[PDB]
Amino acid sequence: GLDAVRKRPGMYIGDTDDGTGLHHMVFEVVDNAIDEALAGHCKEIIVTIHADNSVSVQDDGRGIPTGIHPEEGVSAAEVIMTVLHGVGVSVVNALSQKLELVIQREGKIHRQIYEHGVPQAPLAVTGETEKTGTMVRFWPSLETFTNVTEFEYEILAKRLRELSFLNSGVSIRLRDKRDGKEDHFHYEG
Ligand SMILES: CSc1nc(Cl)cc(Cl)n1
Repeated sequence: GLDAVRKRPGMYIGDTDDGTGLHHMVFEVVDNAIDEALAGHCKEIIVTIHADNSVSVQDDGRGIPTGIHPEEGVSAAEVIMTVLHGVGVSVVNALSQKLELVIQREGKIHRQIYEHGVPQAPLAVTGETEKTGTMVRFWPSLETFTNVTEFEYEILAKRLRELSFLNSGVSIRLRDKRDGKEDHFHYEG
């Protein structure tokens, strides 16, 4: 359960004081965006540090499934976001004061807001779209993360570059809206 993640965050995300756990939050979501099933023949991932110190990861993959999970009684996307079972977005969700989820799948835009891993409403259709993919934007909880509270572009940049070489064909963009720095990592060897 998510309550166990909030009680002992160190266990699930790593060190919550030296900044390493804070940045693992980002990498955990990125890994899911990389591991996502392709929608077309390529994948693009866009990592954005927003000017309110939130991070969003978006991909152009298939989209997290939105249909009602027959056994759980809520959208499959909600199950993924709220259940423990390379640890999962549910952990990131658990340790985020807010998380926004936008899914584009089956011609429809779906949106859901969480607070400390608790959904504020059911996953809802907000409009129409010709695109597909997932967008997770999260604001880390400062009840969890102490001392180092701010994301560091360079740490993100260095890691995504390393990943780039391991994931040929995948376009990885990094954008910092605080000062306008950006990078593009795209290996095709
Ligand atoms: C784009 S962020 C992301 N996160 C998850 Cl949990 C799955 C997928 Cl398909 N993408």
